[PDB]
Amino acid sequence: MIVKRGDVYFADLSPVVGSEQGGVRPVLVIQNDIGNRFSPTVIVAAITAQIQKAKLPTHVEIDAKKYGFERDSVILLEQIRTIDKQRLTDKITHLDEVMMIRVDEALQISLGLIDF
Amino acid sequence: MIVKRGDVYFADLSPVVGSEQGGVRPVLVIQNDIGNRFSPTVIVAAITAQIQKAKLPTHVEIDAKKYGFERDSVILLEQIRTIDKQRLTDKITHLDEVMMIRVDEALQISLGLIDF
Repeated sequence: MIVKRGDVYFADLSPVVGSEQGGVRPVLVIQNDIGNRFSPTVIVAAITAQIQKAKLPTHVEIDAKKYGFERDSVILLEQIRTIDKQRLTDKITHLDEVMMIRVDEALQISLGLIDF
Repeated sequence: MIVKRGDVYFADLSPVVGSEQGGVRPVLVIQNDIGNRFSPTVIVAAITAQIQKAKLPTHVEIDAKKYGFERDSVILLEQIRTIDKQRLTDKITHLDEVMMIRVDEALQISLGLIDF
């Protein structure tokens, strides 16, 4: 497995503390692709299948049966982790460039790189 | 403690897996300030005092005795974590806007938002 930005893998984010997102779940690779080749770690954003009753600009909705997913899921760009590549177990899919453009904007909002 | 982007706190990032950065160490808050007020989690980058013999564009050098630090340290924008605010124990300092402009660029390189 060569890891690419935009790939979705399963990974176990547990153990966590407090409101950190834990569990085995899809994660989205958001680290640059040079890092993805030379580093033993990747940076991921958590994906959840739980319906969000608060909308936030750090959330990117994946609507079921176009990017992999069996039901509506949400990429949580406020829930980002550097994890060792050994945590990634199965690839799932890869998000296309229109989705990742949405990810890029939620990511910049999350990290204060553009206005909220 | 109201948490602000640019603040440096101590936090325990352990337990970790593989090459994920662990231990009690300074971390830099990089989450936007709206998130910093309404969320129970913040996004941080790890800071290390270990001399880096590889230079990387995801690294931002803090030169001793101008931003807080007792010796030369490096902000690792490839080592970023969403952590519960309960992990933050003591504030240390706050990086000024010239430092954070450097952080912003290393962060965008790390996350593939600009060219490597």
